[PDB]
Amino acid sequence: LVHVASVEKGRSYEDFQKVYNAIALKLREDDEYDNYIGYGPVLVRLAWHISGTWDKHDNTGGSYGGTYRFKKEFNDPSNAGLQNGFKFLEPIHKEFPWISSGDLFSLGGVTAVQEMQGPKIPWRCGRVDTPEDTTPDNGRLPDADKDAGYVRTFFQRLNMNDREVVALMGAHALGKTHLKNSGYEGGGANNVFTNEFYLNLLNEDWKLEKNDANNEQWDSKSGYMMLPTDYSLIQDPKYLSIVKEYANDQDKFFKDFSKAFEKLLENGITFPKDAPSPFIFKTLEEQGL
Ligand code: HEM
Ligand SMILES: NC(=O)CCn1cnc2ccccc21
Repeated sequence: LVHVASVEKGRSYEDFQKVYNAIALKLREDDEYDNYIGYGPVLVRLAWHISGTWDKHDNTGGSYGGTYRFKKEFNDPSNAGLQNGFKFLEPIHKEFPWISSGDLFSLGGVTAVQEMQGPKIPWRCGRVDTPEDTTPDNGRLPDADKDAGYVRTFFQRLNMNDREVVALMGAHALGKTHLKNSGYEGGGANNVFTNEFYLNLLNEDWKLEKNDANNEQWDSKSGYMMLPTDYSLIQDPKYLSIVKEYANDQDKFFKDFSKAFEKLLENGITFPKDAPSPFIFKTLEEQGL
């Protein structure tokens, strides 16, 4: 099972920079969403959930096929709330119908990270929409009520190592949980990409509590929260060292996140030797827009 990247016919960097820009301008415009967080965080989560269905063993799932557009995956209980991201992207897809679904979903995540002042994420085009029967079954995305050993094992299926796992989890600086989506009660929320996930883990005074959906989560007096899988990163000694590294080196976190996130978004894709190089999109700010 091979998924070969195929450039949308006649398209080049500039074409995709126009899609980036349309996302980025809508992100700026539609600022009321989720008590003024805006859509950045949910777009990052979308890009991650369309990619995170991948299985290295048989190359099923992953971003390539754009299968989140199909009912089985759109209605996965793990994907509750991501409909908001899909709806945000709908006008963009209508404006630029030449782009594939998987390309759009993943570029939405890239755009959101960069526009939220995160690292540059190189991004490759050529994902090709696949039929409805290629949609992966529900249940391939991770549980939050688990420990470090569960997280480590789970991410082996995505070919991620300890450093890659700890780096990716830093996206949990963004946004918040919503009881109605996931059974977790959200805490202080932000829409700027920083290493604050690691700083909060190490510096806050955490208390284990049971929320109104009966689930355990870690809460701080300052109003922040951590999932049990987040907190696991300071329970396990291997994860803890990495957490400390990123809490103490913003640039290293940025560089490692960028690599991991691009890898996550490209898992399962075979890029021809003469495929275009990855694109690095300019932010609205870099363009003076
Ligand atoms: C063990 C792995 C992970 C678990 C169990 C997990 C679990 C969760 C849960 C339960 C939520 C709350 C959803 C809601 O209530 O709306 C959430 C939100 C979020 N997740 Fe994760 N996640 C994990 C990994 C990741 C990764 C790898 C990324 C991306 C790199 C990511 C990005 C986000 C974002 C940005 C949000 C905020 C969404 C919003 O504000 O709407 N997560 N996650
Ligand atoms: N320290 C925080 O409250 C950052 C927000 N946060 C912590 N864990 C999270 C998991 C998902 C979304 C946001 C999360």
